[PDB]
Amino acid sequence: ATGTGLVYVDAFTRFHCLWDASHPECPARVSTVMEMLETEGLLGRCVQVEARAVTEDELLLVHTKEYVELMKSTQNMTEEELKTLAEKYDSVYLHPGFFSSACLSVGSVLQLVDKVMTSQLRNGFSINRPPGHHAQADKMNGFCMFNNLAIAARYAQKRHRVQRVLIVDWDVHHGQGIQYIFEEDPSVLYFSVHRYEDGSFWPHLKESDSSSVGSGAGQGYNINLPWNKVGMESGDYITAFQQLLLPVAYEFQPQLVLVAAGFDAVIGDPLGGMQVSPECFSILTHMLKGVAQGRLVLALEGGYNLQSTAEGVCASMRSLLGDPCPHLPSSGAPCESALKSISKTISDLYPFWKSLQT
Ligand SMILES: CCN(CC)Cc1ccc2cc(COC(=O)Nc3ccc(C(=O)NO)cc3)ccc2c1
Ligand SMILES: [K+]
Ligand SMILES: [K+]
Ligand SMILES: [Zn+2]
Repeated sequence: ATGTGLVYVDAFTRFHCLWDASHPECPARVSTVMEMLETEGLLGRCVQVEARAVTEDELLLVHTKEYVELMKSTQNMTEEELKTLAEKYDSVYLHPGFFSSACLSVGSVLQLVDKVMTSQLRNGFSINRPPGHHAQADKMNGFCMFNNLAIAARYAQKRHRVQRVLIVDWDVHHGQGIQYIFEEDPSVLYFSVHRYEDGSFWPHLKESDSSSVGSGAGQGYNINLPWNKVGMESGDYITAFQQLLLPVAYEFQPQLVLVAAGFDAVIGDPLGGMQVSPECFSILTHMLKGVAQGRLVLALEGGYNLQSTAEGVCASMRSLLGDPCPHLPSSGAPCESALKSISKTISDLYPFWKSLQT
């Protein structure tokens, strides 16, 4: 009842980029996480939860039937056919086992949602690949086939009857797929902090700026925090949570929190350009446990330095398990650029959240 669930299956290693041996999204990402969780003694403290394959009806909560069928057909394609299809999307590869692994990747999150919503566990972490946060209703994107967390949010609502879900995306990239899926939906609050640099950084979208607040019934329920300088640190992230995310989260009163738990903002990542210590993620995880009765599920997104990502997962897991947060050496104060971004996001979201008004 007070336990932390962990989902991992060997199938998560059974796909890789056939035409580029240097591709950063590779099986070692999850192997190294599991090895470090074990050597740190954290794996044995978790409740191992079985994965399952997502069903078609679960996928259809987010994705179109035509897209699901096309993705299913990739399991029977030749390498040349896989490459031709992958080239129709941005930043994607395909492999004959990609679809099977992607189905287990979604299902791993759903299994944890079941355990957490029924109070059989307190919280949990899926150690899954492929990632999900860029996947869209009818498109692969950014190493993603199916939108793991968007499916999990709608599943929590349909199966477990949850009214409000908060999705917190701390991967260094903007989860535009999640934003698009819930753009008009006030029942799923999406918060993303991400490198932006005025669009210079992938995925180069105007709608990754803080002016994209959602639309229609969803106006105010999409919150982007774009960083416009590299080198952000733990104090920048903690300050963003203290000034912006936590006040809104308590006002929103979510009944489940899902985290797009990428670790490409950790120091040493080859792509992220940030300098966040792995230990920061103990604090950020702790800061999210005070809403939704602690019903908190993390799912792996990006993160490409094998050691940095494994250290970030372990730091998050220590907090899920209830270990006291470490002291961080830095003061917690944000740099000027981070403060500028936080203030601008608050300015854009002020009209929709009493907890931000001054
Ligand atoms: C020899 C020097 N190069 C190494 C090969 C450096 C280099 C740096 C950045 C590159 C960026 C792109 C654009 O494409 C993406 O960045 N894609 C992408 C990345 C991460 C995630 C993710 O983690 N999301 O959460 C999603 C999508 C393409 C090529 C690049 C090459
Ligand atoms: K993000
Ligand atoms: K939304
Ligand atoms: Zn990323």
